Amino acid sequence: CTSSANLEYIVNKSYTKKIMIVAMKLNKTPDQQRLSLSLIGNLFKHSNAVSLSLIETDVIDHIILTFKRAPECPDILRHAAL
Amino acid sequence: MSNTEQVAMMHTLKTKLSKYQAMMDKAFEEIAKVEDANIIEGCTIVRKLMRKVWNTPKVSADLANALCDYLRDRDYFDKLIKMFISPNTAACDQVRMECGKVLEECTSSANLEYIVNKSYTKKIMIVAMKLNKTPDQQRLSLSLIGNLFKHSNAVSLSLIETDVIDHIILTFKRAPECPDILRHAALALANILLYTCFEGKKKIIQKKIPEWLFFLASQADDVTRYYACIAVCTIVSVKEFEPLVRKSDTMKLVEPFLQVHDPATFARDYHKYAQGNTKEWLERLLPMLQPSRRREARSVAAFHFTLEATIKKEQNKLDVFQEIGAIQALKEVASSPDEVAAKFASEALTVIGEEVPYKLAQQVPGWTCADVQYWVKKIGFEEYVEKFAKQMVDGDLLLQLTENDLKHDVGMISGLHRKRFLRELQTLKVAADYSSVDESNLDNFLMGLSPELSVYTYQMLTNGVNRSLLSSLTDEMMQNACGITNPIHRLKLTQAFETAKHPDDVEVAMLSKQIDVFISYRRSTGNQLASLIKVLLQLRGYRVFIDVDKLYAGKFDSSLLKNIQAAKHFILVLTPNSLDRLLNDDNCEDWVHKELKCAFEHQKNIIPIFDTAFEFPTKEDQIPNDIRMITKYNGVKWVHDYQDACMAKVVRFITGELN
Amino acid sequence: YSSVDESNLDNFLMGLSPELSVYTYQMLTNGVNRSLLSSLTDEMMQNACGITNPIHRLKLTQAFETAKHQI
Repeated sequence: CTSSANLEYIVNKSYTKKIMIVAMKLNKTPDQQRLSLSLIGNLFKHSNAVSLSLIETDVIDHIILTFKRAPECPDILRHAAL
Repeated sequence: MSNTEQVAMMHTLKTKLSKYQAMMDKAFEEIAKVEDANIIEGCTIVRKLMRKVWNTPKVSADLANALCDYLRDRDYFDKLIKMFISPNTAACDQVRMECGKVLEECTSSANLEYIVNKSYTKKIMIVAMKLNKTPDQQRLSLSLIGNLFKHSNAVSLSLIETDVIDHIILTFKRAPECPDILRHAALALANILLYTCFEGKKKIIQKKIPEWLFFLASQADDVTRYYACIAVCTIVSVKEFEPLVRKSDTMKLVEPFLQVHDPATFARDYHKYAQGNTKEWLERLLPMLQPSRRREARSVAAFHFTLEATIKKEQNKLDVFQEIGAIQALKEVASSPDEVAAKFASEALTVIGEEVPYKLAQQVPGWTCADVQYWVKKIGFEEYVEKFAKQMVDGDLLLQLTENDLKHDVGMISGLHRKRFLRELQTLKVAADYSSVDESNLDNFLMGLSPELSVYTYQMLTNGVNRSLLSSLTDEMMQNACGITNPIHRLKLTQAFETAKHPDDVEVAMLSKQIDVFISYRRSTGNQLASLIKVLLQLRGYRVFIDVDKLYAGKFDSSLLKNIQAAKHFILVLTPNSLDRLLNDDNCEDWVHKELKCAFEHQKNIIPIFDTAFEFPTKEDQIPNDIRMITKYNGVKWVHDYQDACMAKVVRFITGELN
Repeated sequence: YSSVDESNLDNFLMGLSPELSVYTYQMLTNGVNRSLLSSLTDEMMQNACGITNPIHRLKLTQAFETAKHQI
């Protein structure tokens, strides 16, 4: 459901960082990790200010650790590279 | 205007630009000291300068624009923004005020675009919401807020997320003592509605802004009313929201508000606020002239374009209406039965110095064959016009035209052409005024069921039907004599006389399902409070009727008393002086007396609402004997500070608990 | 039809069965709305709404068959 308008809705309602942190909590399995990197990457399809604001979460380190943990899943590497 | 004047303007512009750049620098040197009084004084000078610039007879807009550019180029604009949003400004709120006032003057389209490009928008918005401690702060706040709302749909929608609409509502609810607050509120609402998408409009409606626009349009201030009329007509321009505005009653204020003004006189009144009206904001108003829109919206748009034509004559930029093509739409409206809009559109074209096409009267039965010819022409049936002329068709005969008459006497062989033609004729039939002939207000009655039914008006009227007879009609009479072949329409009329045997009994039965509460008040004193009460009750879901829309000289609406009879509940807003015109009114000449007498005659859950300053008249024996008893009733003391509790008490009197 | 359909009659008809969308504009332009449908006779439907197909009339009939239920 991460349409441009749905990502805009997330931003408009300021759910962005809540969703981000909860995506960072989705880490327990490769499925969680893939979904996490997906939602993370999807939030990164909003405008410059939003991406910059999300850099302040240091999720980049979480991303690195996530793909570094489970590179044996191509879908993790996809959602990371995405 | 001459090329000598173009030169003189350019010269004056360059000259005064040079001057005001230097003076602005001096004021910016005071700001750049970063000391309270110096920032205040510098900003005061810039404010005075910008207003004087806007008051400069001809070059005003260009000079303002050039100075807005200079302010960006000098980073003066950027510095003001930064100094305005600074938290340290709490050292002296008057610094924030003067910075903000200057920013308000300097909110040109390019300056607002700069704000958006630098992403200052929400910072400024929040700091405007913090400007709340005085009516001055509140006015400035509403100003900056409204100015931000003069920018593209996404920005307005983004700002809706701040819930500033509730802050706006609370601000004018707190301080209705200030007309300028109501102006900047109505401005903000007009701007945001004009500069937002469907989704944002829906959100604004969810803040029940149609009700608040009733309140705003019921203010005594013509500038507030103008903006409120624009704002509601912007809403009314969308089909889905017409019922919501109908429930607000606000449309009913619109045409009367226009009728009591001349656009050029209002332009001269409005000028200080007209300064900085914009092309794109006109381009967004242009759709409100369209034949798809309400008569109200077209009338507001036409009046507004007359006002703009006036102001653009003064600024010598009438070319804008050619650039946006509005001249064509004005000609279309001038050649329309939207008589009010047509007049204003003709006047607009007059101020543009354009031709005024042939006028059309809403009283279409009165039409000459020349009128018919012109109409037929305009609706594109030009090839038949000669035959219409030969057939000598008039305002009467047009209204009778069956397909056969077209087929044979007009020789219109194409059934499709006939269909097309008849669609226009039906439209016209609906649109037409039949007060020319309708002694019985049958048309009004039918309109109350649905205006759609007005198609049948002329037929029935000419067949000798009147409002009193309607209960007695059979399906056959309806079908045949009234030509109502549509059984659904026949069913509708059946549903009228299913309820009762007499049109007044039927209408009072209907009206009961449209009126919970009737509000009586004294027009010269109670207007604002009565409207606030109406709006607050409408926000609480109650269907409220009120006498706001001015009746003419004499000729009182007895249907006002039918509205009271249909109501469950009756409010009397007891202002200072509220009962004074009832004194010695034994003949019940006062309409407040007629209203209150009717309320007593029907025991409508009767609610005296005492305004905060109110006292009863000195001499109770001089209040007429029939209504004097009201001096013994319980009522709600209104308190402006405790509006919510007072309204809770009003609800108790409505639920019959305290009366 | 949302351009003109205040009542979401279009939506209703689609939900009832998609093909019935075909009738929307006729009945809408005759001044029918989502509330009134309960009140129509087979005759009114067949004539005014031009739904000559009795099967279609039966379908919408099923909607109206089913659109019910100190001392």
